Amino acid sequence: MHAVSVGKGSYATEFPEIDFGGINDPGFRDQQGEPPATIYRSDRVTGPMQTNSWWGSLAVDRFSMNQYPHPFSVRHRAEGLHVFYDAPHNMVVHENREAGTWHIHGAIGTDFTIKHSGTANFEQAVVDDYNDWYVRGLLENGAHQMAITYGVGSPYIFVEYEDGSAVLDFDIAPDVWEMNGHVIGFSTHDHKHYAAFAPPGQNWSGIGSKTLTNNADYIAIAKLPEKDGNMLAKFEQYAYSVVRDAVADWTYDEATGTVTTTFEVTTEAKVQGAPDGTIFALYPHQYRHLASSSENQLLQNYQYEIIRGTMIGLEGKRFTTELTYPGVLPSLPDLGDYDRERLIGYLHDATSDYPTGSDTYELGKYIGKLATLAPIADQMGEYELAEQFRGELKDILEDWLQATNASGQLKGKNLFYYNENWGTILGYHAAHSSATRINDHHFHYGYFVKAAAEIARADQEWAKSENWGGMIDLLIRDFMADRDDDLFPYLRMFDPYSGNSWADGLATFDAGNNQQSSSEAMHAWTNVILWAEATGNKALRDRAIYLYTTEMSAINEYFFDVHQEIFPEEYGPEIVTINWGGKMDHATWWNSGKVEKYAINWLPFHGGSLYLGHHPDYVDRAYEELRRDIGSTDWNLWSNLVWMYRAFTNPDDALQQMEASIDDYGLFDPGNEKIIERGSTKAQTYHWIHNLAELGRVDPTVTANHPIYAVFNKNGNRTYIVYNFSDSPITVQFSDGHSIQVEPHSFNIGNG
Ligand SMILES: OC[C@H]1O[C@@H](O[C@@H]2[C@@H](O)[C@H](O[C@@H]3[C@@H](O)[C@H](O[C@@H]4[C@@H](O)[C@H](O[C@@H]5[C@@H](O)[C@H](O)O[C@H](CO)[C@H]5O)O[C@H](CO)[C@H]4O)O[C@H](CO)[C@H]3O)O[C@H](CO)[C@H]2O)[C@H](O)[C@@H](O)[C@@H]1O
Ligand SMILES: OC[C@H]1O[C@@H](O[C@@H]2[C@@H](O)[C@H](O[C@@H]3[C@@H](O)[C@H](O[C@@H]4[C@@H](O)[C@H](O[C@@H]5[C@@H](O)[C@H](O)O[C@H](CO)[C@H]5O)O[C@H](CO)[C@H]4O)O[C@H](CO)[C@H]3O)O[C@H](CO)[C@H]2O)[C@H](O)[C@@H](O)[C@@H]1O
Repeated sequence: MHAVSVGKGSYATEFPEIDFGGINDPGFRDQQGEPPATIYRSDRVTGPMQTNSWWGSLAVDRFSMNQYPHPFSVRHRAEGLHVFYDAPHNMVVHENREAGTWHIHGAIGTDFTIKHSGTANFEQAVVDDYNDWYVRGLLENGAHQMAITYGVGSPYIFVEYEDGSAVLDFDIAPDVWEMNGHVIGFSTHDHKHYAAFAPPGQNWSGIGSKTLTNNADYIAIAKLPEKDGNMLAKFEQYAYSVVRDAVADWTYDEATGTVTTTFEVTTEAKVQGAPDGTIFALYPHQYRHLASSSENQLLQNYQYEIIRGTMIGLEGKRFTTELTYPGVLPSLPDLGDYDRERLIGYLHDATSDYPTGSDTYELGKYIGKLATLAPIADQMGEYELAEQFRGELKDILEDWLQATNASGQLKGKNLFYYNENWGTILGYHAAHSSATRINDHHFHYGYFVKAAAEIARADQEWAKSENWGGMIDLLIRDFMADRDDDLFPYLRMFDPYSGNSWADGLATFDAGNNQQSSSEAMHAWTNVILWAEATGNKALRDRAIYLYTTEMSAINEYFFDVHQEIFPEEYGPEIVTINWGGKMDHATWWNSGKVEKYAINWLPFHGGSLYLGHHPDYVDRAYEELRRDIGSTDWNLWSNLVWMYRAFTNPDDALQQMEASIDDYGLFDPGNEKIIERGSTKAQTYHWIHNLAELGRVDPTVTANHPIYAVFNKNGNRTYIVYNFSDSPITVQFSDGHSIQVEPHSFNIGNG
């Protein structure tokens, strides 16, 4: 009737009567709701609706908000599609010293509007089709329709008309510098170079005026890299090849660690003989990892400047990138030079900790904390305490993973519900608009997966599908489904072309979509790798490896700019806290101080956090910048996270800071995160820093032929760590020739 059983658990299929717990706060109450009833999609778009996309505002707003199909910005309006390009004169870098914020952004302008000869009063714009990274938007007014196909990484906008023809409208007359009849090269008054393409024989009119017109029912617009007729000619070759399908297909080669992704379009010809291909604009995270076999397709001098640095052109049907998956661990092992009794004391202190709210996020942070403590308790010989922590995880998960109470009725809180309208699992109590905007399902549910993975590491029976595994697998499907999932859209959170996850379900902002904590995304991917390995689910594991590895490539470019190529020279900080489609901010979604605008991209610390140490010069540069701004090592908040980060390159410094301040205050206090951030513990902090002191630096130059491992290097001496989730012993080969044997359900070293 009102819930569906899944193993021992269930999810609600009717919206529950929420138990507000007597809380009257309207913000809290408004969070316990559902996403919008109205979805702006045509009847060609059926099944679970895609969310968390760069283009999402088209589906939620009657028209759209401003979007960033780089290299363009566009927005839908009743009058037509506005097109813009941020030139250098449009870009700014601003600091608000009092707020401690910085902002890199452009403008919300209009270079021209793509219009329909029959109407400038469209009723709405709907999603009419989409694929892995393009969308087809359909402006509708009865018989008058204008379908616009565009995408991130497409320097084309394809325009198809019904019951009318093409118009390009400008506020100031453009310079048409090349007039080939059906093809024109033009510039805005402020020298932005574009081109427009119609079928042969359909000639452009209005040249020299503010309005360029064409009788064709098909045109394409291109952003040109330069005012160059040879480039115009190249763009003409693919201007009639409209992208209909676009897939990012991947493989993981376990032996080598290589994740290979092939981006492939399928086009429809708008003139006879049009080739099956396009011109792609690649982002830095792509072209820096371009496969050898794709290099011949590069259009070398075809560059575009955007918020994310320089894009480059590449022609054809497909291209391929190659990345290296570095491994993850379930925990750091027991290899530190800590006082073990001191660590035991901290493990017991952590029983005083409790969740600071009833919503999925705060509960998530608490269950991640317990799951992090349990392996450390095992290591220290506090085996009943470890069991206490895992028992508490079981109690919490077995509660949340059941939608019905003892009577068989729906619960009012601590449950999951399937919103059928969009096709998404929502958890109540909700927060951060996880339900009302379909936000942050990776951030929140990643913590539930961590809890499950720690349980599964000790208890395979609990994790079976028919027990509690089916419900965990349902949560994972919500945020990272494979194709043809009957309940959920494909890879909800992830944008395979932009290379990152997008946190906002709706994307109804004029900067496009955003992501703040890239580290909470990486945490989700880590935990699925661990869960899938524990439960023997190779396909799921490999999908999470692809996500972890790809997201890592985007983080190092756009959040960290490890290569010192992307952020403008005048931008002071050494991190971007929030990446948007259209802008970059050193700022947080809540009111914070200096440390948090860095550390929200570090936390939480866990066995998959070692990607943060791959670039020791970056780690040093970022730490030194934050230290400069603070003016000392008196961290304003979350001191433990700064010490843990510092330990990637200078564990002696990290240790002395920790010794000086870690016991400044006593047991868990929600009002005071000066020393210990509320998702962290003293025990975790002390264990982490001492392990890094013994291990040295992360060594990303060595891979292995199994996925659960790490390699460190201290002055040329390597330490190899492997965790084996199997009932059988394994042998692991490392790429430097080293081999080890690992016993069932253990680390090779430091089991403790
Ligand atoms: O130390 C005491 C203080 O601790 C703070 O908790 C921190 C916590 O807020 C932080 O959360 C992260 C979230 O920012 C992030 O979630 C984002 C949403 O918050 C955001 O919502 C916006 C909304 O702010 C705005 O008003 O309206 C928008 C719609 O118009 C709406 O979208 O949306 C983002 C996506 O667009 C979304 O990602 O993600 C995670 C939570 O889901 C968190 O990473 O996390 C910190 C670290 O755990 C916390 O310390 C409290 O907030 C303060 O009140 C306390 O005083
Ligand atoms: O200082 C003490 C108080 O601090 C507060 O925290 C501050 C925090 O709220 C602030 O969050 C920033 C967001 O406000 C910002 O959101 C922007 C959107 O508002 C904007 O929306 C527009 C919409 O206004 C317009 O009508 O329609 C447009 C669509 O057509 C729509 O886009 O969208 C922007 C993106 O397009 C969006 O950025 O987003 C920032 C990140 O980019 C947030 O940082 O941040 C401050 C700095 O960290 C915080 O100080 C607390 O909440 C208070 O309780 C304290 O009293």
